[PDB]
Amino acid sequence: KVFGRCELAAAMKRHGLDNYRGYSLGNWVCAAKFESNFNTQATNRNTDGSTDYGILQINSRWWCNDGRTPGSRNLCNIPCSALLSSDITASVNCAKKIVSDGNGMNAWVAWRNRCKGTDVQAWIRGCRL
Ligand code: NA
Repeated sequence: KVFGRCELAAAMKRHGLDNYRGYSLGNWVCAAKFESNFNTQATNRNTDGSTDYGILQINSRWWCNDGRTPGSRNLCNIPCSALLSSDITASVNCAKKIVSDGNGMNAWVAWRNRCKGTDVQAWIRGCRL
């Protein structure tokens, strides 16, 4: 499923992400924009055998199990296929676990490079939240 920007903003707010661990809602929408272009089916297969899954491109080396990544952990304790759903709930719950560590949203390189330090509120501007 390909969310609209404002549709995803509303859904992330309803899933409790506004100011979660200090990151305002627009951070999360911006991260989804540059990780997956709001596509819950997005995948990115890396040549180390790991894969990034879903709207927030959550990687199978650390966070989810896909059974195809050697030496991997499953720290969100979920199958990676749960990250491909039209319901963003599993991606959001794993995202909350990832962002609660020392590096915060720096775990998302796209967020680090295209969002951090910018006026991220622009990503929720005009959305009737
Ligand atoms: Na894994």
